[PDB]
Amino acid sequence: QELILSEENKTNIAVLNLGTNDRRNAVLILETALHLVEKYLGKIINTSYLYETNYINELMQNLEESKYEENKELIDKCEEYETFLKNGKVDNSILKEVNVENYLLECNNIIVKNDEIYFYNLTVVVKTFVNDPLSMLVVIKYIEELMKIIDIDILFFNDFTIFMKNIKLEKNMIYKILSKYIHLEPQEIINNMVDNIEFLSIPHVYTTHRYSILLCLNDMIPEYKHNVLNNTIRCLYNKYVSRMKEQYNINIKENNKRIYVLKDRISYLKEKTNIVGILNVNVEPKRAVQRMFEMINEGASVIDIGGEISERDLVVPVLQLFQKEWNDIDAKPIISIDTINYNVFKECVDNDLVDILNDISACTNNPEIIKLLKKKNKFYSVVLMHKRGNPHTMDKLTNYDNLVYDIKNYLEQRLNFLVLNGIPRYRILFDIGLGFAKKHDQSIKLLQNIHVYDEYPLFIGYSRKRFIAHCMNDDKDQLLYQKNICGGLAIASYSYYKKVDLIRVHDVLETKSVLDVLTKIDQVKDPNSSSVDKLAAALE
Amino acid sequence: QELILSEENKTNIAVLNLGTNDRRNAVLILETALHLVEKYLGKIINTSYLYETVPEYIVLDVNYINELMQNLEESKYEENKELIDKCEEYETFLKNGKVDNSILKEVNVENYLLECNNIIVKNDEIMKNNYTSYFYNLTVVVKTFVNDPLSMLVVIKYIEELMKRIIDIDILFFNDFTIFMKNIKLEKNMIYKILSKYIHLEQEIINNMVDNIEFLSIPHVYTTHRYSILLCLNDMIPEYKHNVLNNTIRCLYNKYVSRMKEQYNINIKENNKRIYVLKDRISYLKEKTNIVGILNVNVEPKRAVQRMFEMINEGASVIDIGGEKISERDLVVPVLQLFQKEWNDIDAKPIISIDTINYNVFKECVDNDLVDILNDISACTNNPEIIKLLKKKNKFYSVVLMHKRGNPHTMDKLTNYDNLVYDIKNYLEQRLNFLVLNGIPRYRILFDIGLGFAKKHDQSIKLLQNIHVYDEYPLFIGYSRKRFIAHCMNDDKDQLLYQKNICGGLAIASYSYYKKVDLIRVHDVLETKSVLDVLTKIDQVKD
Ligand SMILES: Nc1ncnc2c1ncn2[C@@H]1O[C@H](COP(=O)(O)OP(=O)(O)OP(=O)(O)O)[C@@H](O)[C@H]1O
Ligand SMILES: Nc1nc2c(c(=O)[nH]1)N=C(CNc1ccc(S(=O)(=O)Nc3nccs3)cc1)CN2
Ligand SMILES: Nc1nc2c(c(=O)[nH]1)N=C(CNc1ccc(S(=O)(=O)Nc3nccs3)cc1)CN2
Ligand SMILES: Nc1nc2c(c(=O)[nH]1)N=C(CO)CN2
Ligand SMILES: [Ca+2]
Ligand SMILES: [Ca+2]
Ligand SMILES: [Mg+2]
Ligand SMILES: [Mg+2]
Ligand SMILES: [Mg+2]
Repeated sequence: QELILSEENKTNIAVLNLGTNDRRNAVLILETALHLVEKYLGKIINTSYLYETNYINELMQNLEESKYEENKELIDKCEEYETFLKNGKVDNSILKEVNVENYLLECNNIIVKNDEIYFYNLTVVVKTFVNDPLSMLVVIKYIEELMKIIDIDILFFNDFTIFMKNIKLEKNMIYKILSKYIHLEPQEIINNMVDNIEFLSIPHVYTTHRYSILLCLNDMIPEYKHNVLNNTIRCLYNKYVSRMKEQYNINIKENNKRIYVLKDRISYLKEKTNIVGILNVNVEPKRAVQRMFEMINEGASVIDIGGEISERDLVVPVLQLFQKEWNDIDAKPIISIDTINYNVFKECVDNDLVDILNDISACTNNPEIIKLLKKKNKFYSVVLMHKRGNPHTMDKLTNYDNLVYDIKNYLEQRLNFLVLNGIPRYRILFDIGLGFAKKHDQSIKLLQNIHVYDEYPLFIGYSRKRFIAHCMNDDKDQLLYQKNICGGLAIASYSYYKKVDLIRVHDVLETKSVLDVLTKIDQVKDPNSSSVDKLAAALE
Repeated sequence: QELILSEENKTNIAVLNLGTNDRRNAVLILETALHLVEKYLGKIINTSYLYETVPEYIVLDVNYINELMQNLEESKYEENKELIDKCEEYETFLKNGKVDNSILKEVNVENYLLECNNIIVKNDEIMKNNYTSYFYNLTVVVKTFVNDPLSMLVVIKYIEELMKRIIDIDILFFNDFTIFMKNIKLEKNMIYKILSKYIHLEQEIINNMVDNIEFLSIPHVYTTHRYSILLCLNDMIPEYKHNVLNNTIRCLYNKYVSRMKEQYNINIKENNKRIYVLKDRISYLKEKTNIVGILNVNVEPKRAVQRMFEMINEGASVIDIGGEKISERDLVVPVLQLFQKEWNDIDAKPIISIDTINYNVFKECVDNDLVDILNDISACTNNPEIIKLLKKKNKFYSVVLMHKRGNPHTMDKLTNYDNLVYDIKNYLEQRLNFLVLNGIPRYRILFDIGLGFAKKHDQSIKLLQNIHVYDEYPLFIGYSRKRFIAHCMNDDKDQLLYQKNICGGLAIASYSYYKKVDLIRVHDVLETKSVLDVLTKIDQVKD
């Protein structure tokens, strides 16, 4: 009706899905999608992990402004989103609702019609100023077209149960949904659009049949229960998992891999133990850029730069000299800054000197540091670490109700907040903070129970810490320097077998040597040749 | 007249069970039993592992030893230390082949079963009518010159009396015989006559034995009923089938393990532990990765003994000494002789292993009490006479058996294997079989795959990937500083390949820890120790 161009200010919960098939640019593709789902729709307030199941560089400088103000203001809750998960009282739908049974038979048909005839998933939740799914779909297919590669779909829209059959509308009607939401200053797009929306389906039809979706939704909205679906998202997912194992004898989680992004590239969760080189500037900036290189060639994937004589005077020129002498000359080290200072990180990010924030307070010193993790086109990854106190009070701040789980819950909550504020889940790393307000037997216990982080990207730092020495039994300070490095290599081995994603180390060459040998031992050609060869010997 | 004393010189196969409760003295007690077996009864041609075993009373639910050794009477039968490579009588025993009739009356199966089953319930009642301490069990096969089971039991009881519970020795089988003799009364001068047939006798030991031999069962009443018995026999004679038994030993042992899981949710394995012996004491198989510190001696003895002490303090449990212009003997013996003196100027003592294939060198070390273990890289194929030096009258010595092909010059060429992992394992098994046939206790034998010895780098890698193949065996490996380590790395030259090899070795130390390798042989004792300490701490979940 005319109710579509209703000017009354409204807010809706817009759960989406963002697809691609290109492996090499899935990050550069889907983050570009998000920036425009953030520009032209509302606010991203949830993301799932990324899963496996040059034109764009120029476009971003010339974009059509939105008729809505962009808000980098941090929030700590969302009332509308909280209403959505519970499915309480919200406004009546703009477009006509088919009932529970009417939707079910219409769902079965569109499946069977297409049944007769790697995928890179990432779901979102958008706090949206859009009025209705079809108004959103018009903006979506317009976004799709400006990206020239991508399939953005609507998965829910509040608790709405809408199926709309035949849809075609005029070349000015489409423009009169684009005028409502976007400044328009070119027309080739509308031509492809007109019949590229044939239908509307809320919820999406594939939702409970495709695995790539029930896996993304399990991350974001596990307890959510639509009137359409037979159970909660968790329970439909956990049935699909045991169903594939029982019926077809397939571990489905084996081919559908969780991804985390450090900088530019895909990274498969639990599939590598990256070395992170410690560069501690505490002074001659020549010697330090020399050391960065020494560490790259020794095998470090990441360099963790930290100066905590001003902090920015210790870190920024050292990073500046690095960036000059690098271009002096796909092997480029990822750079993380060990700072809690907003001004230092801002300067580093605005001069493109860093890729990761390593925040040892888990962004609780200055929550506003979260803002800086996203420019107009770039996102940045973050290490969130657990601690209590400072270096002077730490050692005494040691009582926990439940050590392992309090720290885990702490970090999960911290993530939840970053996520609510549109930091993409797959860019958040967990760090238990070994030796930071932990006794030695407590640091060990955290390692004992490291499996607790099997679903998450894990960054840890054991190197040279006092707890290593506590493990050892019985020139005085020189022997203990040797034992500390060697004791560290034990923890690298442990980390390797526990599939820890990143380890933060001083002794890069030694750790690389250890990881190389362990990797070789695991590099088995024929996975069932041990039993084959066993059987051959028994038949003499 | 007794045809039990008949002068007809016979060769019988006997299977014995040995038991003690003394944890600390288990090795000394059981090996003393082994000597007296070897001395008074025949030739030891098989042994099981040593086991720490849970007591099975209910089925269906100090210094004098050494002084005794100085004061033994001569056997009337000779000791022959010559190497054997086969034994016919034993092959006949295992097959159940044609053997002379029993001098003692045999019962049939149904009678045996009735009588054996009877004895069990009686004993079962007396025990429920009634005790914590573990048993230390071992089985042995003796090619015996004793005429019959009853005469054998008489001699066994003499052995048990000489030793002065401390020791129990049972006969499990004697040839293919089935025997159940109730109410045995042997006259005290019959006992004397039997003992005097086999031993040059030189007081109320004989009087004590009169009421000690109450009955005779062959097979032993508890053969099928005690886990600890079947556990030991599974090691020696897994496919043996006595007429009175439902199946082979392996099947019987296996059924028992499975029945314990189904009918009881017991893992019968967890509390019945396999033991190996490096020198003196019990080690539990797979419970500790021991460090073996390398000393290459190849005008140096003082600096070498210094290094010995550096290694002990750095945490080595074992020192492996090797000297392979100047002779091997001259390199190693002074160093060992000096170590022994310095140590005597002061159970914190390291075990001493000598890396040698030379009879002459080993003979001198053993004579002068300088070593505990033979590390033989040829797996005693170079001079099998060296096996004779592993047994004294009272001492047994442990031995590392290593796989190699050729010599250091032809070695890197002899590299073709049909089934690498299993060829090597079978080779080591056969070498163990020969030593075991020749009287070396199974629990003193250590397996070593010989990394880098006639293996291309990938082959040394494949061997480590497949180390699980030795989960049943005492395992010794030496990876330290070998070329195959560097073959793993993705990229001064003098002190950088050096660093990487040391650092790569520590990765294998880690892998070895998780694979529960029993002994690792390393150059870098302190570095290796720090790894193992840390990995041990992470594992200590204890409260
Ligand atoms: N094959 C056999 N081996 C040893 N003893 C036997 C055998 N058959 C019968 N016996 C009798 O059983 C008696 C058991 O005495 P002994 O103290 O040696 O063992 P036990 O502890 O009583 O029981 P077990 O024979 O179950 O170990 C022996 O003195 C002997 O007379
Ligand atoms: N993400 C991340 N970033 C880090 C980390 C870390 O673990 N994770 N650790 C340090 C180093 N901090 C540290 C150093 C020594 C000890 S300690 O074990 O030696 N104990 C001390 N207690 C008091 C003062 S130092 C503890 C922590 C610096 N930055
Ligand atoms: N039980 C036992 N005893 C041993 C062992 C062993 O593995 N097990 N190894 C050596 C040392 N021999 C050896 C050394 C090096 C290589 S190598 O292939 O790696 N070559 C080189 N090593 C260093 C420089 S070049 C091979 C064998 C001596 N004694
Ligand atoms: N495990 C084990 N248990 C026993 C043994 C023995 O040798 N081993 N001997 C017994 C009576 O001689 C009673 N119980
Ligand atoms: Ca927005
Ligand atoms: Ca003999
Ligand atoms: Mg679509
Ligand atoms: Mg017994
Ligand atoms: Mg007995």
